[PDB]
Amino acid sequence: EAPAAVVTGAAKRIGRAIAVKLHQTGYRVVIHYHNSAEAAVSLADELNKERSNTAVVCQADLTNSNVLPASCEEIINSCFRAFGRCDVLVNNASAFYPTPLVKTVETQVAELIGTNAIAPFLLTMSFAQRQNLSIVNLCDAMVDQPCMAFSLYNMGKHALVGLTQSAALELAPYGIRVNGVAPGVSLLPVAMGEEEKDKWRRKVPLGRREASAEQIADAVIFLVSGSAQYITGSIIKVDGGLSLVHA
Amino acid sequence: EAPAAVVTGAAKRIGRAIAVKLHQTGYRVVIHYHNSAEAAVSLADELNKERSNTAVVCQADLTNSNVLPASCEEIINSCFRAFGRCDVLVNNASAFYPTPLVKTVETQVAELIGTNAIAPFLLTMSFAQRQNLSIVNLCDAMVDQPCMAFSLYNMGKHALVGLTQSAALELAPYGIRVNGVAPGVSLLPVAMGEEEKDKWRRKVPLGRREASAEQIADAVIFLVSGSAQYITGSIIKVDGGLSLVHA
Amino acid sequence: EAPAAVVTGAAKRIGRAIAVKLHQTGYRVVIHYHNSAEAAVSLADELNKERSNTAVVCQADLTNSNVLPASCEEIINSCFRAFGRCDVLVNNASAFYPTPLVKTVETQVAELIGTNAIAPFLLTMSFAQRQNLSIVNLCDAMVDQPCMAFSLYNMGKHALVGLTQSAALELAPYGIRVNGVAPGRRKVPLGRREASAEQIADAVIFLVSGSAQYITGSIIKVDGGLSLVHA
Amino acid sequence: EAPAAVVTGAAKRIGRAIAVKLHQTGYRVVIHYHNSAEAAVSLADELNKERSNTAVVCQADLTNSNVLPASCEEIINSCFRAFGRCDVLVNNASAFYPTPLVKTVETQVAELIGTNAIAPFLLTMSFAQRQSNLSIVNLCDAMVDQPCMAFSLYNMGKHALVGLTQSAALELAPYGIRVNGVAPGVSLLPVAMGEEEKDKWRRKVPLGRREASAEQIADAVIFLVSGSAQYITGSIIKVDGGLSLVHA
Ligand SMILES: NC(=O)c1ccc[n+]([C@@H]2O[C@H](COP(=O)([O-])OP(=O)(O)OC[C@H]3O[C@@H](n4cnc5c(N)ncnc54)[C@H](OP(=O)(O)O)[C@@H]3O)[C@@H](O)[C@H]2O)c1
Ligand SMILES: NC(=O)c1ccc[n+]([C@@H]2O[C@H](COP(=O)([O-])OP(=O)(O)OC[C@H]3O[C@@H](n4cnc5c(N)ncnc54)[C@H](OP(=O)(O)O)[C@@H]3O)[C@@H](O)[C@H]2O)c1
Ligand SMILES: NC(=O)c1ccc[n+]([C@@H]2O[C@H](COP(=O)([O-])OP(=O)(O)OC[C@H]3O[C@@H](n4cnc5c(N)ncnc54)[C@H](OP(=O)(O)O)[C@@H]3O)[C@@H](O)[C@H]2O)c1
Ligand SMILES: NC(=O)c1ccc[n+]([C@@H]2O[C@H](COP(=O)([O-])OP(=O)(O)OC[C@H]3O[C@@H](n4cnc5c(N)ncnc54)[C@H](OP(=O)(O)O)[C@@H]3O)[C@@H](O)[C@H]2O)c1
Ligand SMILES: CCN(Cc1cnc2nc(N)nc(N)c2n1)c1ccc(C(=O)N2CCC(C(=O)OC)CC2)cc1
Ligand SMILES: CCN(Cc1cnc2nc(N)nc(N)c2n1)c1ccc(C(=O)N2CCC(C(=O)OC)CC2)cc1
Ligand SMILES: CCN(Cc1cnc2nc(N)nc(N)c2n1)c1ccc(C(=O)N2CCC(C(=O)OC)CC2)cc1
Repeated sequence: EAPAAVVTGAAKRIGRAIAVKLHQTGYRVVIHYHNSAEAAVSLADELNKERSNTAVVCQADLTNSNVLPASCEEIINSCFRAFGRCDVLVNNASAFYPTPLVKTVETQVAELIGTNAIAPFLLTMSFAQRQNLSIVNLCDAMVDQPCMAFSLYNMGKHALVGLTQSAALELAPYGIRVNGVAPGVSLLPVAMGEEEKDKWRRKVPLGRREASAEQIADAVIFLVSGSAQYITGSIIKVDGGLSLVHA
Repeated sequence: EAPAAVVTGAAKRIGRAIAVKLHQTGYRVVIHYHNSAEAAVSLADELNKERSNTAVVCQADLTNSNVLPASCEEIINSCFRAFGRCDVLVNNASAFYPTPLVKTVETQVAELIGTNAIAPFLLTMSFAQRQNLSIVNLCDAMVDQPCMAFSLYNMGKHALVGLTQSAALELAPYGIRVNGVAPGVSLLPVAMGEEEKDKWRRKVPLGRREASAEQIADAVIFLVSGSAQYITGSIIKVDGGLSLVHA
Repeated sequence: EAPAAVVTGAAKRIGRAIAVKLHQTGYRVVIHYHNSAEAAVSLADELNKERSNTAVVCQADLTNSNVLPASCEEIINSCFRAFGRCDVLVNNASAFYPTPLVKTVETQVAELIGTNAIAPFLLTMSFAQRQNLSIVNLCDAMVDQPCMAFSLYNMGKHALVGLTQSAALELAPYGIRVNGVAPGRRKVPLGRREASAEQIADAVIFLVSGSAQYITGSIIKVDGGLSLVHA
Repeated sequence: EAPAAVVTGAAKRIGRAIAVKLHQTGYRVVIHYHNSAEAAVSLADELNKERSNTAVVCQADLTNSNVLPASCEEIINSCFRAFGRCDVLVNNASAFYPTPLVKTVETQVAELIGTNAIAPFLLTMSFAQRQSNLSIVNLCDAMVDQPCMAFSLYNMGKHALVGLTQSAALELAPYGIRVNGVAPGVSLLPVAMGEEEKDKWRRKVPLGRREASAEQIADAVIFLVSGSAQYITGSIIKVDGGLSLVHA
């Protein structure tokens, strides 16, 4: 039968493009979402119009809490419930906002570290326990040149590098590859003004523009494919050279 | 007036050696501890015998929880109440145990991520808000070749790298330097069989032995000294070459 | 119509697999060789039997010397002469042997540093000067956990990382991407699967493709996880 | 007996600061130089005035060539000839200039790769062969992974130096020889650089918006050669004021 994939935070933007490209490649998809119900349902409808019974939505908050393990188990279970298998997990969902050193701080910890690291970890556990299997984590090419006042976000993304490597090592004997894709400047925030978007675009050596969502998705497609079957623990930057540019 | 330092997890082993060396260098010290009250008090009494009114203890659990921010604020406050200033923070305390992918898992997250990452972040916040100022984080030289089945621990230590770098950037305008010291094999568990300890020792190129706690402390002393005044965001491996050895 | 690629050290092993996959993808290829003329020509014969006049060979010593810049210019020129264009350069040729700290040492420098770093640099210059363009450098997944007594080899592979990054930055305004593929059994995490030259070639094919159009300065490890395994 | 150190490119700037601080710490020093004879002799004179017979000069070109191994052997031999021992080697000397991808190029290779990588390698060989607190410190570059535009050969050389530092740390560990690096970001700007251009670089540095002094770089070298670094080998300490953490 057709393989199946879970994509977190798949209603919009990069996650949406990943889900679309996996579906185009022949995967059945679980479209996870948190608040964006209308967009998730609209995407599932579009994919099911192309091939019936190949897309479902699954709602969950990925903030850390004592119920997060159950929520993550339920996302994986939702893929088995719909499709009878779960071949690929893409950890894409992510909270992102500044947390200056100088919502409560514990809520910020729960959101930023939960979505970017703890939920990927718990999803990884549940994915492995429930079993070309692979996991792709959406990292950040700027993790070692971080944005000012984004400590908790950056901590979460560093933790995700650690998970990628640790899980690659530990899950290799189960035939599960674990890799990352690290955007630099990709889709800018909807709320960001044009001037500020252009400041970011002008930093990029290759073309002075952000990555499209489809360009990020292309790297995910490579990593889950048969053409990457000896690749595990690798993080592919898709950053147009941004990370190589000094201050 | 003598400077003052907070050392977390200072009752035993590496933290104890760091507290002793800072004291020998002329610092007054807050000896933070969790369970090791007798050893913390013994150390304080030894240091106060050497010079009166130069050491106090401060008990706190550094597991993540709703109350962790207040606990971390209180640790920094204890230094100001005892000594009128807080010049140095050493984030040494750390939980360390395996968490296989295949205590509840959320307790393990709270302990491993809390001690290794969130508490350092909150302590950093409190240290900075309350202001040769510097912070030293105890990292891990093997963070990119992790031990099998230690994913949460490894995630925590990766997050600590991210904190070290983010905080170095953000706190530089306030004159606060933020660095790390990354042991490889240092003090092994007393209960570990010598035959297992020897397997670790023989991996180390430089002398086929573990680092003493004092050798780790020496790097901390350098980083807080005037001889490191331009150094921020650096993580110094103290590993005898271990991290350079392939499988 | 068809794009063209230069692959150094293409007669055998990884370079051969790369040349074959590029050719199967629709590239015309220059098969560079130093000593392996028979094997280079045998490969060209195989590829030309599939599509006439789509593979040529080019001899060059990639050891550093006074004549290396001209030799590297000729490799690139051979692609333009045969095919009228040069879209892809794969810096695959490599020398590999120990050089203990405790052939003359300067011959070892010329071979190890010259083949592994200087020739890639000179080829990069000549490729860029003559202009979906890209360069792929064959790196080492274990560059920061080096083999004992391989100092000069390791130094050259480090230099190649620096070239990859420097050239990605400098050549971005010309639309030339520059990336790397870093190859690495009971110790290999993915050791259930045998390592193959084809797996390395698959990563090269990805990097030269339109599916990697935003990727530059990236080095993809294809090592079964080996670089993650501690001592 | 006082230990002895070789510092390459020690007539001026960071190399002189390292030689001075090693001498202040009690080392006898070989001040290697290439073209800066007056400055090298002036320094040796100052150091010998402080303590007689504790400094000598040694001239050598560190460009790669078929004689470079003999030259490097001779630099180490000069330390033994003067002082009867050689405890520390500091690889500081460095050619630095752009080599755009779009002097002959082979001369540029010989100079940039010779000074920054091959000479350190040969000096490391000779130091180990001629043999307690023995160590080597290589002067690296904190910006090695965010390189300056049009500096590919220089950057290749500095990358190679990282590889040497790591390879030599592993291989020489059994002999009790530690091998480490110090990686400046912005330290002393070129003498010929205009003030406005210097300020462009200074303004990038998070910690103080200023370059590292030569002494600040030397402080890290002194730590690495000291007993306080006895378990440290294969480490490269950035001394960069946070520069390498700053995004585009
Ligand atoms: N865009 C870039 O330039 C860029 C740069 C570097 C790295 N990345 C990484 O690439 C990935 C995709 O980036 P993006 O910009 O497309 O992401 P995004 O739009 O900021 O976030 C993706 C989705 O994450 C979900 N999410 C946020 N908080 C959540 C929570 N508490 N629980 C569950 N889901 C939650 C949201 O789902 P709902 O909308 O359904 O609520 C959101 O649509 C992220 O991991 C990001 O860190 C992106
Ligand atoms: N030893 C090594 O070989 C090695 C290797 C790599 C890195 N490191 C790092 O170097 C540092 C020191 O290592 P070590 O071996 O000396 O550490 P350790 O003995 O394992 O732990 C140090 C102290 O951490 C405190 N701690 C643990 N859980 C805590 C909690 N929930 N709340 C508050 N404090 C807690 C404990 O204090 P109480 O005893 O008072 O309860 C303990 O004594 C650590 O950061 C470690 O990760 C060490
Ligand atoms: N094999 C591995 O496991 C591995 C691991 C890490 C990295 N790599 C890298 O992957 C690439 C290919 O590996 P490989 O094992 O296939 O390489 P290889 O067979 O060791 O060498 C490939 C070719 O390089 C050419 N070559 C060697 N010295 C030369 C010189 N002085 N001038 C010109 N050409 C010269 C030879 O061509 P002729 O035969 O025509 O003379 C040789 O066939 C290399 O860059 C290597 O460093 C491989
Ligand atoms: N300054 C910075 O901001 C900075 C930044 C990053 C890294 N670093 C590194 O730190 C070290 C010291 O920097 P610096 O600015 O003080 O260096 P520098 O002044 O540029 O050069 C130091 C010395 O190198 C010697 N040298 C150059 N070419 C030579 C050759 N062919 N043979 C022998 N010696 C040669 C010169 O000796 P003579 O004068 O006797 O001819 C020169 O005085 C260098 O390794 C450098 O790459 C410095
Ligand atoms: C170049 C990278 N990028 C694009 C971007 C856009 N969306 C993103 N989403 C997630 N989850 N993760 C990311 N890394 C991400 N990145 C960026 C980089 C920086 C910014 C920025 O300055 N701010 C500041 C104010 C915003 C806010 O919510 O304040 C409450 C947070 C965003 C915005 C976007
Ligand atoms: C070589 C590094 N090292 C020494 C060590 C010893 N203590 C440590 N403490 C902290 N907080 N962090 C560390 N990295 C650390 N490391 C090691 C390395 C590995 C081990 C090990 O096999 N186990 C398995 C069983 C142990 C247990 O019973 O719980 C305490 C958990 C640790 C023990 C010590
Ligand atoms: C911020 C680091 N820095 C200071 C500096 C100053 N001197 C240095 N010397 C050596 N050997 N190595 C270094 N890395 C070094 N760095 C820099 C960084 C960049 C530059 C620069 O734009 N140029 C361009 C013009 C110069 C020239 O054409 O000489 C012929 C080459 C150097 C100058 C100095």
